[PDB]
Amino acid sequence: HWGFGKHNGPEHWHKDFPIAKGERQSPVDIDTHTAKYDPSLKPLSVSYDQATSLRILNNGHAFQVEFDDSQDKAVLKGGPLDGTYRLIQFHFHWGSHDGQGSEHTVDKKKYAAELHLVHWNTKYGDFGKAVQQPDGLAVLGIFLKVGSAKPGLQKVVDVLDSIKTKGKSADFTNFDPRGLLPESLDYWTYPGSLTTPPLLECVTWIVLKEPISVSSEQVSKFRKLNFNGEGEPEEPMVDNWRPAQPLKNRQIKASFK
Ligand SMILES: [Cl-]
Ligand SMILES: [Zn+2]
Repeated sequence: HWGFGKHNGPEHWHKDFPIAKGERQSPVDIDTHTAKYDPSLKPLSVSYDQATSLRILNNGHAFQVEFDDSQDKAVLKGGPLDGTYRLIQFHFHWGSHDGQGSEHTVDKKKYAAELHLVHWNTKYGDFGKAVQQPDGLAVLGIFLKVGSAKPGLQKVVDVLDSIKTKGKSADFTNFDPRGLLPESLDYWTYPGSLTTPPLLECVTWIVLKEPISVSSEQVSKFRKLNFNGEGEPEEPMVDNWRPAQPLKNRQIKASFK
């Protein structure tokens, strides 16, 4: 029942998901002057060489690329994390125009879109068990801003026409998510939550300081997706981002100065 409409959007989610008003909700605004640089925080370790993509799906609020998470070398570790996290999927959030769309903000600045690479902690055996624990998931977030085209994104954007409506899926093998990473792995990190229902507080967030550049045409293809199923009345898929939530009693740390 939840969505991004006026009557079922993020302001309403707390009615079915009371955790929406909890102590560790995401996304948040990152205040770059108050983020505390921790020089002990280690480098991220992103090993995607063996990442095995499967399919891409329009799920009615976004599109999602799924991975074979039995590949045990397809791993996020290091940085702020204990143990190993397996890549399961990635997806984006975007706006009705270039001037908004990201979920995290930086000094209140909104980016055109935000990529989320979602990984689960192998110590919990599978994703469903993981989301019930405070250290169950690690999500790597990457801002997109408009400029030069990102070559590694092109296979994703070109396939969207074939999954315009809810439920539509397409084989999506041999996609390398390394083509979506910026040069720098400098990041901010904090404990938070899923940003769609069920909004479980099970995520170590790792948000990269450096945005990737994508072309105007590239992000505009995102907005040609539709929330609706085929036959139903066209509802373009835009503004599928949850806004900043109260920081409450948490500290955002930075891996850099
Ligand atoms: Cl394009
Ligand atoms: Zn997300």
